[PDB]
Amino acid sequence: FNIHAWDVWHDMISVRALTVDSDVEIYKVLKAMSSAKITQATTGYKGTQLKAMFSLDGPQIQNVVFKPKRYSRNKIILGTPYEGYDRHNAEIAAFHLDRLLGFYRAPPVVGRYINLAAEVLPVAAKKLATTFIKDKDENLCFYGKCLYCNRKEPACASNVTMEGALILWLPEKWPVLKLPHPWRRTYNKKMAKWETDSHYCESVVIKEPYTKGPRLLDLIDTSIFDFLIGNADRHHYEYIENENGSMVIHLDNAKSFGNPFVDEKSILSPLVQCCRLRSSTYNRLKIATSNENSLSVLLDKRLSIDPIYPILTSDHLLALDRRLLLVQDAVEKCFKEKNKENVIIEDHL
Amino acid sequence: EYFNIHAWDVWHDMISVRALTVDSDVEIYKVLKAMSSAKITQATTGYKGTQLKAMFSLDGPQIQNVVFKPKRYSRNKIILGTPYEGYDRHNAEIAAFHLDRLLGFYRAPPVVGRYINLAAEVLPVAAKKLATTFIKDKDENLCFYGKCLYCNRKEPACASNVTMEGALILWLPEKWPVLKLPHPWRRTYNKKMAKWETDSHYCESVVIKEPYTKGPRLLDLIDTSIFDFLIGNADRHHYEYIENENGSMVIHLDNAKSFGNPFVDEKSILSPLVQCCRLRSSTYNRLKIATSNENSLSVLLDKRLSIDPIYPILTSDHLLALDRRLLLVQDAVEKCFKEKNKENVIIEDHL
Ligand SMILES: OC[C@H]1O[C@@H](O[C@@H]2CO[C@@H](OCc3ccccc3)[C@H](O)[C@H]2O)[C@H](O)[C@@H](O)[C@H]1O
Ligand SMILES: Nc1ncnc2c1ncn2[C@@H]1O[C@H](CO)[C@@H](O)[C@H]1O
Ligand SMILES: Nc1ncnc2c1ncn2[C@@H]1O[C@H](CO)[C@@H](O)[C@H]1O
Ligand SMILES: *[C@@H]1O[C@H](CO)[C@@H](O)[C@H](O)[C@H]1NC(C)=O
Ligand SMILES: *[C@@H]1O[C@H](CO)[C@@H](O)[C@H](O)[C@H]1NC(C)=O
Ligand SMILES: *[C@@H]1O[C@H](CO)[C@@H](O)[C@H](O)[C@H]1NC(C)=O
Ligand SMILES: *[C@@H]1O[C@H](CO)[C@@H](O)[C@H](O)[C@H]1NC(C)=O
Repeated sequence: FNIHAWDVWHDMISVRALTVDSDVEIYKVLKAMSSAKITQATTGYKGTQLKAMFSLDGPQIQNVVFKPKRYSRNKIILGTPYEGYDRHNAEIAAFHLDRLLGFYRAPPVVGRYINLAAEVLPVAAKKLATTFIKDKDENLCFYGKCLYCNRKEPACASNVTMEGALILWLPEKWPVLKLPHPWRRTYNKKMAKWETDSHYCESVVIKEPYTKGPRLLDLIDTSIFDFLIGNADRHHYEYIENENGSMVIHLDNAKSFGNPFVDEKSILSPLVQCCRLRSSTYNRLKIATSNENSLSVLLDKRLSIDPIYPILTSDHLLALDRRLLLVQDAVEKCFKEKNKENVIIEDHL
Repeated sequence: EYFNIHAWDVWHDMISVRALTVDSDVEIYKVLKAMSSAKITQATTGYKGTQLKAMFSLDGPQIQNVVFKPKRYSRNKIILGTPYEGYDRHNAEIAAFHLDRLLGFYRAPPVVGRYINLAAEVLPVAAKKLATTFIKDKDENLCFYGKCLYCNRKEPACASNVTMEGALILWLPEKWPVLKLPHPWRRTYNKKMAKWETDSHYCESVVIKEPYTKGPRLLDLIDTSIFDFLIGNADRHHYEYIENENGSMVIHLDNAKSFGNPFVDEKSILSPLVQCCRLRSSTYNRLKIATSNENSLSVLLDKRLSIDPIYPILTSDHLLALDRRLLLVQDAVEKCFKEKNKENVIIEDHL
């Protein structure tokens, strides 16, 4: 009667779902991530943020991405909509919100207290180990090898116990392709075209893969998801693809939950400028606003099972409820300027 | 420790009004493995019913009751005399549960085989009403004959030394009560012939009276009649169902009077199908996939049976019987296609 969790993970993925509704199958995978022994550790691909790559033990080896804690739970991030380090607790909260809203497009994420001295250093590749230092309080830290990584901006533990989030790596059978987001930001003081031209969506639905198929409706789904969590940093979106279709996946959601008082409505630009919305998601949104329990109350009950809970402060939770109403206003405004029959699109996905 | 779900909680949350079990092998294997290894905290037997059984309370955060049906025949015993004679076959409950999922009904509670050490697991926790029925046979095997209607000292269930083989059947939670109604196609259990045995137009009479005029009940009974025909269960004189606000469903409960004879096919069990010539659409779709797959129904069922602790479950004869009985079902429905058009035989109720 033995099934290993990494096998559950491999057989769980279809082209239009990364995770499933079954709490038994998902908790089984999460429990493995939370307790598997680390056999190898290195820096990873490249990226622009500080991360580590862990190889978890098993019949087959399963890689995860380690994003360490870099802020207090109640840090307020100010500046550009994409300011700050990657919030490790945002990756956890975004994963459970992904399932709570019925997207199921985010890989599993679990929090974990890592003993850097016992678990990481004995198996760390030289590329990663040479970046371990101590701070003025003799805590074990590492600053990593990346683009913005340097000796003066390390991630630091408590003594040797470092808190972070593990993100499950997709199997090789599901390669991840990446394309620039039509509504990407400029990342300088200029303005992107979608910030000056309110008819910008007309320009996008001309070129593939936005003229037909599910791509454009995916980006509108993800823009609603990104707006709720405050993720304004999806400049390149990523998707999986086989013979049966494609799907934009919610990967790297860590630049979220930076400020619980600001609502960057510019993230909703795909929705507000295109005024299209997949029907199945619209139905799930009306269930979230009609449920007796608010969206934040339901999300925290799922968050309460993670080892490093609390995941979000009350402010960020209440932000979700307020932003959900701001989404409903955006969609209802589309219903006025066009018509509900021309905004709600049923593609059976 | 984090992320823990107990199997009895998986079982409680798994049931909906139109499914007792789910397609997820992970959820099902988790529940089965718990039954196969959970420690028995209580064991008893009730004066009621007609068959020898025991009631086990399995350990856990909450206590979970199962029904224990002991082994009573060799694996290749042949039962003839009447379609419903014999003791309850423990291995039939196991095969019928996996056939229930293989065909996509999901109306049978989980069943697992298990070797019980009566001396170590049962006697220390046995209620006096059960312990007082323990005896020994001519070879000094540990046996018990129980308290029931047909139970007596001369017909006990006997182990090998003290290890008794049997089947555990999960008890449904209290939130899902089981109701019982007489099956319109009951047998007479005497030499008198039932009304459906003399009148081929009998289906007219049932769809007049409730609850067969409206709803899924009649189509459920047609589903289970196909299920019962494949396993050879001619003893469903009273069917049982669950019910809430969102509908009802006849469940495949107590399937032990099956797999008795691999050489006869009691087509009288198919009478609901052949006399009504109606068939739920989703059931027809799953049957045509079973007849078209390269692996026969018997090959697929044995692959699922091979995970049970007490495997082998069925002899080769009974497995080959399923494939032949499936063809007789396909013949029965195709015969309905001639006398009524296919557009009037297949009914789509989205179940
Ligand atoms: O030290 C980390 C640093 O991170 C900054 O976020 C970076 C900014 O650049 C984004 O990538 C922009 C881009 C790259 C390639 C092609 C197109 C666009 C990164 O995703 C993002 O993580 C952050 O703003 C700074 O505050 C600073 O904290
Ligand atoms: N869990 C993941 N699974 C597969 N590929 C990933 C994952 N996370 C990031 N990537 C990809 O690998 C690189 C790491 O930043 C990027 O190209 C990114 O798209
Ligand atoms: N798993 C079960 N769950 C609930 N009730 C059952 C179960 N098995 C048998 N019964 C009930 O107990 C009696 C068994 O002979 C019948 O009344 C039947 O409905
Ligand atoms: C934990 O931290 C301090 C240094 O911050 C160290 O002196 C102490 O010994 C550590 N505890 C153990 C058990 O090593
Ligand atoms: C989807 O594709 C998979 C393989 O990528 C295939 O096995 C399966 O049959 C397809 N699903 C459907 C519903 O056709
Ligand atoms: C079964 O039989 C032998 C003697 O017949 C005995 O020694 C053995 O211990 C018995 N098994 C158990 C489990 O007691
Ligand atoms: C019946 O279905 C509704 C909606 O699908 C659900 O809310 C309700 O809980 C179901 N009934 C019961 C008794 O759970």
